[PDB]
Amino acid sequence: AAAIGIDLGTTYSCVGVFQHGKVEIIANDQGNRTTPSYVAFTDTERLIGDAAKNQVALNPQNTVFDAKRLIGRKFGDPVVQSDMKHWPFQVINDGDKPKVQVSYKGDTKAFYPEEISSMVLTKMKEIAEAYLGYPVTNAVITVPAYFNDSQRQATKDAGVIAGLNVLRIINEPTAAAIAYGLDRTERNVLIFDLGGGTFDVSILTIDDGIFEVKATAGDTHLGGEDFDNRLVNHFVEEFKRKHKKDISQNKRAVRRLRTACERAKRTLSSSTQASLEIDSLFEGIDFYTSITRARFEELCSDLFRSTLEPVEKALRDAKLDKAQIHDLVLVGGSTRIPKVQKLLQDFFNGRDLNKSINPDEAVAYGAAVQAAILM
Ligand SMILES: Nc1ncnc2c1ncn2[C@@H]1O[C@H](COP(=O)(O)OP(=O)(O)O)[C@@H](O)[C@H]1O
Ligand SMILES: [Ca+2]
Ligand SMILES: [Ca+2]
Repeated sequence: AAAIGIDLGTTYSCVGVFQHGKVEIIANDQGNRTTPSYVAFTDTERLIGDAAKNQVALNPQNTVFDAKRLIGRKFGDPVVQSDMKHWPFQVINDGDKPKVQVSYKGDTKAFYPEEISSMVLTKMKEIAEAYLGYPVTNAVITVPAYFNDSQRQATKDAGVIAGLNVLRIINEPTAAAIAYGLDRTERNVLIFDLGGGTFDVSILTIDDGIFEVKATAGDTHLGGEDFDNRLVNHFVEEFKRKHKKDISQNKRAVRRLRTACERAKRTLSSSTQASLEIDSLFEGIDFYTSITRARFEELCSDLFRSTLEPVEKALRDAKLDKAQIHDLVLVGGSTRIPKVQKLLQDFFNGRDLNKSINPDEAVAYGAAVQAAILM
């Protein structure tokens, strides 16, 4: 029986299996090679992944996400108290431990972060089992390099609740390096990891297969969703101009526009323009418009440039110059943005980016390789 590698990401998760010298990144029931880190509770069902995220506009109070921001933290942790303002779902205190409180089948229920994450891991486990055709019992799960003992244990506990023997908890940047075979080489590797909600820069030194985390930098609240937000605000103003109506206080309309903006953003990574066509956005008014890559880049120019500041800090903390970095590794779904690739490459004076592996799959890819080694 094959062991699996799971990237348990802030906003998306990804599962891979290493068989016959190569990694299969496993598509879910909807054909998606990543799955939202989302759990929704309704009057009749518990939804996980695509089904959960797809009804977020309908059911905001009972659609749980960002469990990774809570996992292994105390309720009184300043990060928890600060983050609670970003969430439409209720977080309560159960003996200095945070629980997400929701309505499920007409009853008030509360879940520990590792319980929510266990449901995401169960989905990823089931996705792998559908592909392999037998039950999976062994997994490597990845965490950020800066995760403490509490956050690592809570992540492992999520795995155990999901019915997995957790072979090892390994660092996300290390998994990304393993995906590119950089573990087999001192080599200095910079991991540039821009996801949906978080930006992580890591400098690893690899010496005879041994990894040392020399520096970690970034922004725990900078991600692709910030770029979506810049598009949302742009189109809210456009709708005001054309229809003399403010949609900003209609939560459903804003969430539906946000979904359309995220889809348009993805198109702008491969095309120089994208069409944004929403039926009945507000008071039965259809919103059919477009966005150029250039305008998108203008709207996010400051946010894109800000990604180089943690790169500068990481190099300074690692006591390394640009030329002393041997390999640049692009990971996280947001690194598909051409302007982000340009900024990093230009900063490193034309150096190649390791980007041949789907950036939102590289961490799961490496986890799958390491899972097979440990088996
Ligand atoms: N082609 C693309 N162009 C731009 N952004 C993309 C593209 N594909 C995915 N993304 C973005 O990647 C982010 C998710 O990154 P991922 O690493 O999968 O998740 P996580 O947030 O869990 O780290 C989202 O903001 C999504 O919009
Ligand atoms: Ca943000
Ligand atoms: Ca990611």
